[PDB]
Amino acid sequence: PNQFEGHFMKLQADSNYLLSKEYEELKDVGRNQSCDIALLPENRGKNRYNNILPYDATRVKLSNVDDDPCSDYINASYIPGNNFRREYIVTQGPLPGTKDDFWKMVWEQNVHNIVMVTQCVEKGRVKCDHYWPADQDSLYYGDLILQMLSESVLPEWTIREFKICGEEQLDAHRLIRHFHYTVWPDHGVPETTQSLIQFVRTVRDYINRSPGAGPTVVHCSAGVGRTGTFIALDRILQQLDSKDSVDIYGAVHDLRLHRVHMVQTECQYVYLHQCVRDVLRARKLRS
Ligand SMILES: Cn1cc(-c2onc(C(=O)O)c2CO)c2ccccc21
Repeated sequence: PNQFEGHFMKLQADSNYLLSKEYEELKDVGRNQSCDIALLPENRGKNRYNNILPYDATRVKLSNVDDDPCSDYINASYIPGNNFRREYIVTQGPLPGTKDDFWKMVWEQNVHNIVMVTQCVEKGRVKCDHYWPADQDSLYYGDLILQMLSESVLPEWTIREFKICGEEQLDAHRLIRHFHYTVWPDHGVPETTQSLIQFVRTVRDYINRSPGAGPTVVHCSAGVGRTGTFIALDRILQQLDSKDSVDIYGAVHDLRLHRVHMVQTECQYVYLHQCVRDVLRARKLRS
């Protein structure tokens, strides 16, 4: 905290010289791991980006469907957090042909919270399929029934609540909360730190009310840059509140070990430091 201020100032000195060096030191982390399963021909249509594939060692697996050996594949990865080896699932923005798989994963992994930090279309480019219902009428995604119960649209984010259940056991329904941050440009950062800090705190306070829940799903278009920055910020805000020492480098390092390119740009890495500095200054103001 008080140490982070001096540490950040050290990194920013000489036009971010040491910050850049530190970020460049991470470029190769985790990238010698294989992605052979994602490269199977029958999974080719299931990847939004050729260059963004999950590692075999950390990918999320769907239950196998008979007569299809590749029915277990989804472009998604487990990510550790501050308290669980599988605290998050990161994935790509679903395609029309994979959104049934996305909801199957949500159901099978006991997911109660989904975080989306991309718009479906940005600057005229499709980034994600509108994979949730457009109204309150329920519809099936594969063998799963989904129904949107509420939708609150604010200028910076939208929060929705879905009801999910299997067709065989309608009484075993589950509530899912969906947190959609809508003002985060691809490959960039939000216009203020305060905005994403408030969003992250909003999500975390909801996550903490679901202690028995499976991983929290976080996704953007690729499930890399904006997704990685959200998770890193979530982790370090928790560390700061728990009075522990913030470790931004370590959080991003750990992310990279589990999925390629997490926190995609140096500017996103800088933004993470600025968030911590801004929190400390708002708190040090009282002292
Ligand atoms: C093609 N491609 C797309 C991405 C990428 O990373 N994060 C995001 C996001 O959605 O925030 C995206 C989506 O553009 C990417 C990263 C490294 C190398 C290649 C890449």
